[PDB]
Amino acid sequence: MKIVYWSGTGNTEKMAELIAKGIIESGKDVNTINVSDVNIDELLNEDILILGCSAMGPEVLEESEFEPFIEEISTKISGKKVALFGSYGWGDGKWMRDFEERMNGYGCVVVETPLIVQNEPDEAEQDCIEFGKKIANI
Ligand SMILES: Cc1cc2nc3c(=O)[nH]c(=O)nc-3n(C[C@H](O)[C@H](O)[C@H](O)COP(=O)(O)O)c2cc1C
Repeated sequence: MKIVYWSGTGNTEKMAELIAKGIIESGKDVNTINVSDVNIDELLNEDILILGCSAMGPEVLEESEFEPFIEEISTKISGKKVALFGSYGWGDGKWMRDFEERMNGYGCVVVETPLIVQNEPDEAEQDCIEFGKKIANI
């Protein structure tokens, strides 16, 4: 499987590692890829797209790298299963509510409730591992 993410300080990156750990513990292989190193064509062969990005301002996906990536794959992901996650700071998840609506609007099937964690996981580490386990059971 593959996990694609963008992280500015490392909070979403840590979540990605924990989600990967959950998938691996379930017995499956998985690679974590930063959005800047992703190959669109290879990513589209995946049964499930696991995408993460922290909340940028004002309550939007990161603009220079992550959003253009979403825009690029938007026309080629209809019918695909997707799992979404990300870290946020002072808001209450608006950027994620919008991200979920958007992916659904492109025809994707959001397989699980998006996982959002405030700042660094730390206290929520097991929740990240558990999210990976749920995805591995799909
Ligand atoms: C320029 C900027 C804008 C931000 N805008 C928001 C926002 O609108 N809502 C929010 O909850 N957090 C916002 N944050 C906080 C980040 O989402 C938060 O620090 C998160 O933990 C970053 O995770 P990362 O290291 O993966 O990027 C913003 C952070 C930055 C640097």
